[PDB]
Amino acid sequence: PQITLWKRPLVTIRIGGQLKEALLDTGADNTVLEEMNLPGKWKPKMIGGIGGFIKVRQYDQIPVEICGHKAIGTVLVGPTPVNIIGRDLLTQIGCTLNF
Amino acid sequence: PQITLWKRPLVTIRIGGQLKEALLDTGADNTVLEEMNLPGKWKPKMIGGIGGFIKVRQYDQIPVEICGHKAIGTVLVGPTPVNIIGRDLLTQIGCTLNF
Ligand SMILES: CC(C)CN(C[C@@H](O)[C@H](Cc1ccccc1)NC(=O)O[C@H]1CO[C@H]2OCC[C@H]21)S(=O)(=O)c1ccc(N)cc1
Repeated sequence: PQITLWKRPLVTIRIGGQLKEALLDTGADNTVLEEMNLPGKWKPKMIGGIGGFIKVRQYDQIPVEICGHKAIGTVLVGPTPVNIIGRDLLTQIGCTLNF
Repeated sequence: PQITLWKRPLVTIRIGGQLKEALLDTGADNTVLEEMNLPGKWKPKMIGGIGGFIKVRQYDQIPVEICGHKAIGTVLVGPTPVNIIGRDLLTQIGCTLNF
């Protein structure tokens, strides 16, 4: 699809049977999701945003379905203001900026 | 143009004859630029993301050129680590997300 930006680019994602709302975020290198349980091993990591650094749990090779499009990659889970889909997964689904 | 997300979507902008590199950022509601001393009046605001909030100044109607496309709007200015072009100005230059 083509998505204009007069509103926030919020889409429904599927991740582990759960349906969540997430923001398509071309400004994020990495996908970061709000607090949730995911299966498998994870590693403690840190990531920085506009306001400073946070602690996150890194889960590897997690599938997310983003508007019908499949992605599988590394996901970070921690105190983000909203679920954000970054460039890591936006590239997987074929996403570009056009003007 | 069509802009890939393999790398950070950095483009050249011009504001008051300052040429800067800025991020085309669909996750950002509003444009925020690195600290600079613009003329004119402003209001103080706070914006939040990963790590929490920072304090910024919102200036009134400034022309900004983004890859040769004219925009004009309020802009936020403060201690952001990167220049960020938000939806407020992405809509003005005809930017969409496509996949
Ligand atoms: C978290 C979003 C909902 C909002 N952010 C825009 C976002 O694109 C920032 C924009 C950004 C980009 C770089 C540095 C700081 C902020 N990205 C970001 O925090 O991504 C993080 C996850 O991947 C990592 O790669 C980039 C930083 C990490 S924000 O920077 O906090 C922000 C909030 C409000 C406005 N008006 C403008 C920007």
